[PDB]
Amino acid sequence: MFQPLLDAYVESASIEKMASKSPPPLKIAVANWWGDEEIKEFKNSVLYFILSQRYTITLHQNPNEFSDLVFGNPQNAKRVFYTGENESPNFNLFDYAIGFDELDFNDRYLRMPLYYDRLHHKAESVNDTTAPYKLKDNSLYALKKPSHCFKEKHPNLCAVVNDESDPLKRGFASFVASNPNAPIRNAFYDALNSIEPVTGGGSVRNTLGYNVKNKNEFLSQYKFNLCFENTQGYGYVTEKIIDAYFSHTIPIYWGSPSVAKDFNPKSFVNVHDFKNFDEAIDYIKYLHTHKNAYLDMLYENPLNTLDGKAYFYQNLSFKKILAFFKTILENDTIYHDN
Amino acid sequence: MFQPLLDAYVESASIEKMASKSPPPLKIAVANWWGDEEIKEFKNSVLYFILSQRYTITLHQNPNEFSDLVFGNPYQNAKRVFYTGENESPNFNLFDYAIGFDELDFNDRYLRMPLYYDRLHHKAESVNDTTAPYKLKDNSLYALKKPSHCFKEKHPNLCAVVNDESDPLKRGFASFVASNPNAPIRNAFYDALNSIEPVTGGGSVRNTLGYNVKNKNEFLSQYKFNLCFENTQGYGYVTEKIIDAYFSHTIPIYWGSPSVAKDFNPKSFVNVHDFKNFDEAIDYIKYLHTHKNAYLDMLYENPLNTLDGKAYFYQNLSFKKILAFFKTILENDTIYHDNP
Ligand SMILES: Nc1nc2c(ncn2[C@@H]2O[C@H](COP(=O)(O)OP(=O)(O)O)[C@@H](O)[C@H]2O)c(=O)[nH]1
Ligand SMILES: Nc1nc2c(ncn2[C@@H]2O[C@H](COP(=O)(O)OP(=O)(O)O)[C@@H](O)[C@H]2O)c(=O)[nH]1
Repeated sequence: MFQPLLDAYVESASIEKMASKSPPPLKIAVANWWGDEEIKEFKNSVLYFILSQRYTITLHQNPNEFSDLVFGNPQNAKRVFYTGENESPNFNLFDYAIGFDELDFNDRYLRMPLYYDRLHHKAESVNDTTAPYKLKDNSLYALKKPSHCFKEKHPNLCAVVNDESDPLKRGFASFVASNPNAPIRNAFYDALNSIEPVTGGGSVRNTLGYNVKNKNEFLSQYKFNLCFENTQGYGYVTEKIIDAYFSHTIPIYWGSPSVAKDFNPKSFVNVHDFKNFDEAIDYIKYLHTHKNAYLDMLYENPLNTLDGKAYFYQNLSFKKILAFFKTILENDTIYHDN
Repeated sequence: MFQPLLDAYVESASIEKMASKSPPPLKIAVANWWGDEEIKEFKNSVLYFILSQRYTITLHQNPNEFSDLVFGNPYQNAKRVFYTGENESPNFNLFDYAIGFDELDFNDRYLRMPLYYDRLHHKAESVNDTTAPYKLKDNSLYALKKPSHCFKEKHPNLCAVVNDESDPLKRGFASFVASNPNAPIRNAFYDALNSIEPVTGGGSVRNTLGYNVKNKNEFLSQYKFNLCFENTQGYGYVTEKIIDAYFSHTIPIYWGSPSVAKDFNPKSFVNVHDFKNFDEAIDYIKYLHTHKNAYLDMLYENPLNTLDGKAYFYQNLSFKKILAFFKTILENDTIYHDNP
């Protein structure tokens, strides 16, 4: 059930109106080592989107220009590490870091997992008069003019979410991957598949004869999505689980062993809860054969709830991110090695 | 006043006596380049001392041998522990666990054990001496070994001043002992202070004696203050330097970790970090040097902060905390380091 997750995401993007104030100029340098696609990804990231709400940003790649912040990956400006990879920050080289790790380094570190950036993208994609997911009226993501292509590009997804189709009436499980360098994921696919065919839409263990173009639509045509990170890391939860929720399919998840902190464990199969893959496949078989249990899981809120409110772990929100950067900007300390 | 610091350190070293000499084996891999001298030094470090209280330690320097832990900061897939004397944060991609100076919490993966604690271990050992002016509680751990008798002979001036046989006011102004020249802020501050009041240099940097002092602690005891600067700034980076000051019965003029007040009672030393510039700090040093009362108030303060009268090490650093950290490491089978 993606709608409640979207609802919470939208709330988490709520910030105070500053009418009398005007977004001051903020100059951000990105390291030269950064290639063009990496610069375009950063400009399109939720982090950039959030900061553009409070600052008039100029992004550039000139080391001779004095900047407010400099973003990199492994000068006397404040350096900020930000990556999508399963890589812990080097604090000798970077003054501040944004990542997935479950670590507390006071003002020097902020946890903002890639799933939050994937939610940003889903939210914008749903500002469409034909989308099956609703954005609260007049909220930030409802501000831009909507598109009208959603239903056309995701027919089966709209249909199942729109209750015009039966969720039980679908294929077994999808697997979309093109990075082959992930043994555990490759081996769980082989395992599961030898018990029930699993459909492959990416370069890896491909079964279609081509590589799916719309992962979203493709996942909506199956009851489950084999949802493995490329490696294990505590707190390392990427876009993958978000793609499963959004596509209205049960995620069979592996990657971050602490993923239950981030998402409602009743809403997905957590392979980390089992002692071996066999026991996990035993639970996956059960769900596929017990319609109630299957539907119960598919209708759970993807988020955990506390004090009557669904919540993102450690209250990840636009305000948390903005406060983290306001503290960086106001502090003159340079922590990196010189 | 080193005595109360030594008293807290000794209590922090209190743990239960191992039941009947059946200490399980612990194999630790260390630097392959280490010679017998670095090995000797390691076998005498506080971490080794603490672990030897609960394990029978074997050190490994052969790369083709299995170990329970792989230490240091030079065995890709072993249980790796980062530990360095440098002002360097851990690479948690490469190391499963780390011990350092950073004020960071990474749950079971990180423990803060500043070098100052290891320096205290060495001072404690050196005062298990029948001629020392500092006392180790009876029958406690550092008093269990046989005591030496050379302390006073090597630290006459130090013993005199601590033994109340010398006047602390009747001493030179300030000592500076450094041989690592690559320390801008430090070298410059000496120049700043020396230009107002001569500072005696005992190391290779800004040396004024004509030779390098052999016993740092005896030398520092002959001056009212000790210019005690770290080589670089780092939050939590407090090394053996400030301990050497306390031990020498002289007031540390400190700069290094901006948060040093968490570790030590700020009424016991001059925290250069508390001033917007160096002039202001030397103006405060100038004042202490010329107001006997304020000077003696500072020299007599407990080096440690206290809570409800009880002195404490910041975050309760202790042999128990360190042993618990290692017991968790040893019993946890999760591999955290990048697994190729
Ligand atoms: N539409 C589509 N998406 C894909 C394909 N292959 C992988 N993806 C998705 O793109 C993202 C990157 O997956 P991948 O390339 O395997 O690198 P990974 O992040 O290391 O697993 C994941 O969310 C995949 O599900 C494909 O062939 N088509
Ligand atoms: N006895 C003695 N101690 C020294 C001498 N030079 C430095 N030290 C001490 O050795 C330690 C390291 O000093 P140093 O070589 O400058 O490396 P640093 O850690 O960067 O300051 C400090 O505690 C110094 O005070 C010296 O010439 N004689």
